[PDB]
Amino acid sequence: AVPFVEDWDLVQTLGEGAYGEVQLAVNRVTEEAVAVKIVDMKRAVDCPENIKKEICINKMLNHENVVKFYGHRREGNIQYLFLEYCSGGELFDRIEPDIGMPEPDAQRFFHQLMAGVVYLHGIGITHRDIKPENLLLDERDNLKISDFGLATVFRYNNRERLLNKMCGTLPYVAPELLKRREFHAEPVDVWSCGIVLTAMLAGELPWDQPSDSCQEYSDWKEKKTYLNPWKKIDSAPLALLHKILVENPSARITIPDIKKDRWYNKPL
Ligand SMILES: N#Cc1ncc2nc1OCCCCCOc1cc(NCc3ccncc3)c(Cl)cc1NC(=O)N2
Repeated sequence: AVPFVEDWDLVQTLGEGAYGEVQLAVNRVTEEAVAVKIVDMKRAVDCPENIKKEICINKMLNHENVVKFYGHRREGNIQYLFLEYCSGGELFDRIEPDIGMPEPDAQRFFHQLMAGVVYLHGIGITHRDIKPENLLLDERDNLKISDFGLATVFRYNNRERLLNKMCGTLPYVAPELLKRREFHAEPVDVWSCGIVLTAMLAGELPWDQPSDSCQEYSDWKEKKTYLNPWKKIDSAPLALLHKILVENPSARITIPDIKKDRWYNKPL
């Protein structure tokens, strides 16, 4: 018998798209603040097995570089996923178009990203859509991974399953998802962390998509690093990007090896 907090007022929009939106919410009492993803389960096909799968995965999660799940309310047919509020905003907005950000800052964000991904992969979960818009800064300006709407489980019982499904955001997607039927999930997330890195350091994405029909991508395979955005990236992290942006997912650097990378371990 103690009523007053858990009734949230939708204070303002944060980022709306085609599924509802996200609202900063404040408890009418505790004054607690949270992010609320609004989503109407309209019909039954692109939801009954979409938003539900997202809640399922959010419950498994618990790491400091992963946005927190505080429950959900499915009263009628509208879904409210109470999620951790990160007043720092999206990593996207700290990237100065065509400039990026101070290398030290990028290195710190990359470490937190790697810690988050290391965490996820360890519990057999793959995000499948890592990008600056999905990476948020909390009140301390520390990076946390969010939106697991496209995420899934690939390992468990100590057994790894292979993927084949083609999802994600083009510019940030790995080539195997465009030329292979099946593929390991971990290598894809790493590839995407590599694109985020490029963006933080260069303030621009390398290509529109990873295909030989894309010049920018072809130039990369040909080592034309005198071309943007590479020319804007110091040789140390560029050397790491060379290890991450490898077409053959079997020859791609693993996370345990990125942590052994010089630039990665460099005191900046
Ligand atoms: N799935 C999922 C998910 N879980 C937790 C959160 N967002 C999610 O959604 C991620 C895509 C959301 C778009 C980014 O949202 C946001 C946008 C802005 N800036 C808005 C702003 C404030 C002041 N001036 C300019 C812009 C802020 Cl300050 C926070 C969030 N997001 C959150 O606090 N939490």
